[PDB]
Amino acid sequence: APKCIECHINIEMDPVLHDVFKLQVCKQCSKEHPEKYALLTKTECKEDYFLTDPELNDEDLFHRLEKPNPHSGTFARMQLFVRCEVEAFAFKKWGGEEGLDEEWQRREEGKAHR
Amino acid sequence: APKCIECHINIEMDPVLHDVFKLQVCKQCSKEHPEKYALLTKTECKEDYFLTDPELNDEDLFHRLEKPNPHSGTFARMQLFVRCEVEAFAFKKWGGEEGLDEEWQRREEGKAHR
DNA sequence: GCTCTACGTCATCA
DNA sequence: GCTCTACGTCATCA
Ligand SMILES: [Zn+2]
Ligand SMILES: [Zn+2]
Repeated sequence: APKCIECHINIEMDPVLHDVFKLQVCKQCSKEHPEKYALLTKTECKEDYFLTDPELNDEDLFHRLEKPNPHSGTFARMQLFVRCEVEAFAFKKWGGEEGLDEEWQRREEGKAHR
Repeated sequence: APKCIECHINIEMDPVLHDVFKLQVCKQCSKEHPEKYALLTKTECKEDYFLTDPELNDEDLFHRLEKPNPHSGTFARMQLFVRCEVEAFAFKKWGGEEGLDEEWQRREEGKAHR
């Protein structure tokens, strides 16, 4: 009777988190902890975490869910990533939340003087 | 008995020009007219004619000969292109020889000031 | 006189 | 709050 790792109560896991992201997390807990379980588009991963296309395109590094592009079925598929994996990678790359914020400040300056 | 299109005499065609570039040209005529038949590396194509990697990577646009990279067999293969095909594409792209030199003149400032 | 592309950005088009 | 890549550069690393 395997239980959700957040609540330890539910036995029915969120189908995407479980099947695509290998996380034994129920839907309710996923909505309760978006800090860990929210899905981010490829574009949002680049904005929020400063990850690059080669990193996000690496099939071996992140699990990901693809959907039809909401703008047209003929455009490139939308790619969804789970915040806990992307963040963990980004913390490693930039040095914790501190390093990430520092990079953000640096980026903000290049924005100001341009 | 088919003849070289430059001399109208030789029947033995240069093996590369014939087999890879589909040009019925003898080796001797090829050295007598480098303006048309000299082989240019991918890097030289970019320097000389300002073609881009997507143009030069298009399997459908240019014939090409590949060789082992002379720096190391483990590096990416050297790619050779025949001057008459690359020049002809470039004259379309930039508008003849004189559009090409205009672009040459233009770029000479971008690195002169920089 | 060798080739690939990320770099740090972004528009555009898809 | 969509994605891919050309931008023209070029330095590295292959
Ligand atoms: Zn739960
Ligand atoms: Zn000849």
